[PDB]
Amino acid sequence: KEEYIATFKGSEYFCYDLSQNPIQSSSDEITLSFKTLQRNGLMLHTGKSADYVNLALKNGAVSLVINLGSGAFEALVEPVNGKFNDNAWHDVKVTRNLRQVTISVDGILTTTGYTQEDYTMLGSDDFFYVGGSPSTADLPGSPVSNNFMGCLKEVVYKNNDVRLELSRLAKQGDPKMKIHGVVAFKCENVATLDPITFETPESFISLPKWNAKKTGSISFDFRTTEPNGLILFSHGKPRHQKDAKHPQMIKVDFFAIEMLDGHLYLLLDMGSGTIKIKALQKKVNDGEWYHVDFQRDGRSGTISVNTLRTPYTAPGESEILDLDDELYLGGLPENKAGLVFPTEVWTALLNYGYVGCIRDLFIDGQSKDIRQMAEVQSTA
Repeated sequence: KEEYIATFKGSEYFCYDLSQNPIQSSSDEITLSFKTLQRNGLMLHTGKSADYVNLALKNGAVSLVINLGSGAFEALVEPVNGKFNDNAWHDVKVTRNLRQVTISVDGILTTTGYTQEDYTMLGSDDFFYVGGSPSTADLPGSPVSNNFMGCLKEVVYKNNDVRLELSRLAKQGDPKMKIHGVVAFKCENVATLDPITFETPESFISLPKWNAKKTGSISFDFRTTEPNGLILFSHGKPRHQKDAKHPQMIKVDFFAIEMLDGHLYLLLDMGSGTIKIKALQKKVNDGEWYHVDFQRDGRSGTISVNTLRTPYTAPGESEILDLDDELYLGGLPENKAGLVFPTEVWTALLNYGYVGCIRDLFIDGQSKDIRQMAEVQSTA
């Protein structure tokens, strides 16, 4: 066993079914560690009506609410000097024995209080949500509407009878555990969860050149409601002759991801022909998030959207994507010297620029803070 982690991006949650083995306890413990930059997000919740537990971040404080039917306990713990949404790990330990609740943060202090009136037992037969839920704001005792945005690890709920290793069950899988959204079982950078909006077709960023010619990967999440747009594009040095006078004569190693008429396509040329692939059958301009993953070794690889994956093999005997200079996200520059427009990229031929959100971009498995890039590079 190593530590079990996940990343939550605002629409991600775990759900554990409690119907077959519900909770009737007089003693409880909840432990986990969180890392975040958002002031508000549900960490976990478990009751549906009279009895409930809700642990959340509210205005940078850790907020715990526990009601056993006769009335609630509620408490917020926060440093005198600042907040807990500081992109640092924090451990939270929560214990409950009959009516007495205790919460310790970062093994620093312990706060102890009580639930009201007479009831002594926590009952929940519904769901155990981690990181979010379908409607967080309707959860009883919830002080937040937002789902978690950051990393959670080592989420564990135990009592005298049951121990639910909820992070573990998430990764490894269980008939009673269902997980939803764009979940990676890893924590890289919390800063990168913040989306970037391309508000007009003309807006775009220029990222760094791709690390190697022979292999590469690129992955990212996108959300969009427009039918056409150039999401990603890069090309090499031109291979046609100087006395070439027709755009069909253009020869250049290029890579592109584009949307046309609602459908998402990958386009790639390695020196010997252009291959073009409808990355998924359905239209993806419905405003929902999609995860995009592209893997390439030589002239073969894969392009995944969500969990549909598609293999591809490029023509030719060259195994090298000989990319040059810049890689463009969200559109193209107006006055770039030596910019080449392949004939197959209809998006670039018609100047369709992307409009939508991109989030959490990865090149060669290394996370990239595009926000730093956006602020630092012309906001367009």
